[PDB]
Amino acid sequence: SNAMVSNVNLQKIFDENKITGSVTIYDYKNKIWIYSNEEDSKIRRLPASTFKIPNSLIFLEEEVVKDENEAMEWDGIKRYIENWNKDLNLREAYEYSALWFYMKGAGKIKSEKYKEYLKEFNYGNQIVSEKKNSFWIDRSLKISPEEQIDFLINLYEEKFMLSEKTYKIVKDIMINEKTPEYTLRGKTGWGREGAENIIWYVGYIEAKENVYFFAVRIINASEERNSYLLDFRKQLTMMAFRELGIIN
Repeated sequence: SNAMVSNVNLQKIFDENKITGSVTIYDYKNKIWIYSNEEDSKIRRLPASTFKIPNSLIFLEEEVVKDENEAMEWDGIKRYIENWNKDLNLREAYEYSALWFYMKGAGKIKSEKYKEYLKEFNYGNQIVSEKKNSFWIDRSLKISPEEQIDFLINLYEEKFMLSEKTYKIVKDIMINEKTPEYTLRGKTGWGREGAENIIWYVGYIEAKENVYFFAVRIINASEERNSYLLDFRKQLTMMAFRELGIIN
């Protein structure tokens, strides 16, 4: 059973916010791809902190931490987010997007091992630079919105060769909003390529006896507007869902 590409209101949300980029959604039960701009969905950009999804799978499978409650030791250096300035476990590091925790954990993993996971995960261009503790923020590794979704579908279906415990823990820590209507798993990331700020929100939402995988990626050239867009990316995603009838 093959997919279908759905048949303008989504592009309007971008236009009214003076942004480019796109929203891409995959309706799992019906096998429908929904694009605000199908050609943008094929363009690879750095994943930034959206990489904390695969990196969390890798940390558990490779035994960097035993589970999501095991704290990693903070080096005592004050950093600019106060929630970062303490020992953190995987659940907290994910929630707070604590780069130091993932950089420290990546030191326990060889570059060739990461390349093995990037192959298993079909993770974009699968490039690891010499910066083997930060290749997801240095523009070496790049991934498209379509590829984010395909990776997330495989995670949901548990198609990768990972243990049951790894999947169970990561699916739980990924939940960042739950109501009686829906369970949302979504992760932000952002960075800059050239003059373009790149703002991601990727994940999947369980709703309506279905699953909707999503990859929102905002392109913003305006310095003055970037902080608002960081605050707006999740609400933009929710607006797209409401426009499509996915949630009320």
